[PDB]
Amino acid sequence: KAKVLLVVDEPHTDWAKCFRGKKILGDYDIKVEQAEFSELNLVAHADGTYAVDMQVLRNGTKVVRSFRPDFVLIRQHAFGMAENEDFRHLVIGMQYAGLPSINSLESIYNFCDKPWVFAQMVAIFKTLGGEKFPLIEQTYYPNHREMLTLPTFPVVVKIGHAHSGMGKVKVENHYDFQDIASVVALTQTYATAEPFIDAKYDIRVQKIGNNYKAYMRTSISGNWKTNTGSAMLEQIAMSDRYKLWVDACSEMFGGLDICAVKAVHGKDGKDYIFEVMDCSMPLIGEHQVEDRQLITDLVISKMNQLLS
Amino acid sequence: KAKVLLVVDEPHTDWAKCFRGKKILGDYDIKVEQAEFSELNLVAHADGTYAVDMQVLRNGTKVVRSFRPDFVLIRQHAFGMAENEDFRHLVIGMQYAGLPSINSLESIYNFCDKPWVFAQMVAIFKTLGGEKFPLIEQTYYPNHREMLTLPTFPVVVKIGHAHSGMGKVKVENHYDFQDIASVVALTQTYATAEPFIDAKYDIRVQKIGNNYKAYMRTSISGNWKTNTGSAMLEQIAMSDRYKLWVDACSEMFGGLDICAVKAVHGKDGKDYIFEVMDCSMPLIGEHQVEDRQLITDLVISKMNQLLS
Repeated sequence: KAKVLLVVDEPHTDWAKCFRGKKILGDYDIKVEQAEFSELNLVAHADGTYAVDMQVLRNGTKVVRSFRPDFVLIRQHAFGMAENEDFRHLVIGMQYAGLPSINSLESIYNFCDKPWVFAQMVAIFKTLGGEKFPLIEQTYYPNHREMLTLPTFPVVVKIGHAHSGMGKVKVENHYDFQDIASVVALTQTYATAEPFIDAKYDIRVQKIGNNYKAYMRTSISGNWKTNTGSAMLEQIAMSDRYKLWVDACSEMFGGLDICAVKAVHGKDGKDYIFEVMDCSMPLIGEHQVEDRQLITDLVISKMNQLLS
Repeated sequence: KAKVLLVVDEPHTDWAKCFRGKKILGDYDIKVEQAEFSELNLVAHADGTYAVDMQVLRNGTKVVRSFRPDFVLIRQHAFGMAENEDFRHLVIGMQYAGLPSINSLESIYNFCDKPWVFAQMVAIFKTLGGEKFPLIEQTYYPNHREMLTLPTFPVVVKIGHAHSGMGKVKVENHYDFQDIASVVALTQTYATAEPFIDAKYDIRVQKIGNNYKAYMRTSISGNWKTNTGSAMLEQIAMSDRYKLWVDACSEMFGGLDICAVKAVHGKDGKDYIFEVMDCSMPLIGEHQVEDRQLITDLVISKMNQLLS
C-alpha cells in the first residue's frame, strides 16, 4: 500500500511528479494529495484520529474528497493580514493531530509574526557579534504610540505581518513618518523601521536539508523592495561567512529544514542581514527543478525516520 | 546599584513588599516596577537598547515614568478577545529586547492559543498513555464548517481564546449545538468540544519552581464552570500520579517555571485532565502568601542566574 503525503502548495508545481516511483520504509509507495490552504479543512481529536477535507476545483468541477495524511510538506505561507490569508487555525489543527512535517509545525507556527522571528536573529547577533552576523539595525514599535521615538531617515517601515512586499513603505522624512504612524494607529498593529540601505547587491543564502546555495544580483531597491524582476538571482560561491549566517538561523524554533537568509550589500562595502524565510520561501533561479528535487529527498528521508 | 524588575500584575498584590530588602549578584538592590499590561508600552532596538513606559495615576492623574527593566515577572494573561485584553505586541517586544523572564517569553507566547497548548498535552497523552495521563476526549474544529458532524451530548464547547472560561458553553442537544456553531461562524474563530463530565470533584496540581501542591474543589460544575471563585476548596496530598501529570506538562515550550494542570474526577471514578495553566494562573487556597514567597525566591534565583 502507500503512505499519504499532503503538500500545501499552488497548482503550478506538480509535486506528484516529483514523488513518482519513490518508496519509503522499504516497500511503501507515496500517494500525494496536493492543495492550497484555501481549499483545505480538517477536524482532529485528542484520541489520535483526524480527517482532512479538500474541496478542489478541477478541470471544470467542484471536487471534494477526504483523506488522512501521514505527513505534510508545507510550501505556502500560512499567515498574512490581507483578506483570506489567515490559516493559523489549520496549522494548529495539524499540530493537534500530531502530524509530522517539513518544516516542523512548531517552526511554522512561530513564523507567524515577523518581529518574533527577528527577535531570534537579534539573539544570534548578540551571540555571534556583527563582524560574523551583520544584522541590520531595526526598531520594533508595539503600536503607533511609540513611533514618536524617531529613527534616522530614510527608513523602510514594515507594518504588521505580510509577505510579497505587503505593508512595507519607504519613509524619507519626519512629516511622512508621522503620517505613516497615524496609519499604523488605524491598523491597530505593530511596525518595524530599519535604515533603507543604498544597495550595491542583494544576497540570498539558502539551506535545504544539507544543501547550501548563495545567490547574488545587482540591487535596484535594496531592502525596500524587489522592483519588476529586472535581474534574476544568480548562484555564486558559498563562503564560510555565508554558511554561518544560514546555519545559525536554521537552529531557531527547534530547527528549520528549509530556510533562507536575505541580506543587502551596501555601496558602503558592508553586508546587512534583514530577513529569514522558512519553508514557504519561493524557489529562484535556474535550479528550481533541482531544489524541488532536494526538497523531495528531504521529505522521503523524514518520512522514513518518523513513520512506521 | 540596583537591577529593575518589571512585574506585570494587578494592583492588589504588592510585589514590591515581597522583594523588599532582597539582594542580587551580592550587592545589588532590586527595584520593583509594577503595572498592568494596559498601562505599559515599550520600544526595542536590534542594537540591544530598549525602554519601557508606564502610565501612572499618582500626582497628575496621567503620570508617565520610563525605565529599563533587567528582568520581568508576568502574572497577567497577555491574550484574550475581550475589549483591550490583547497584549501579544508587548510580549513580542520584550522578546525582541532579549528580556529574561518568568515564565520564559517563549512559553508565554505559545500559550496564546488554548488548542495549541492542548496539542502539547495530546502528544504527552500518546507518549505516556491514558493509564498515567488521562487526557479528556476533545475535538478541535478549525472553524464552524467542521461542526456539522455532531458529537455525543452533553458537551462543553470552548469558543475561540479567552481565559476565565469566557467563551465556554454547555450544550445538550443538536439544536443548541447548531446555534453555537453559528456563533462560532460569527466570531470567525476555532472551537473545541469535550464531553461534559458529571463530576464528583475538581483537582488542580500546581508547580512553582520545585514546589508542588494539589488542591481539590468539590462541586458538579466539572469542566464547565472553572476558574470561578472557591467558596469551597481544600488541599490534598501529592501522589506520584499527580506529580507526573504536572511534571510532564511543565516540560512544554522549553519549560514552564510556574504552571498547573486541572482535572475533574468523574462520578465514574475516572480522572479527566482538561486544562494546563501557565504563569498567569491565579493563586488559590489558604497558602497564597506562601506561594507568592515561592514565586519571589524563584525570581531571585533566576535573576542571579541570568544577570550581570
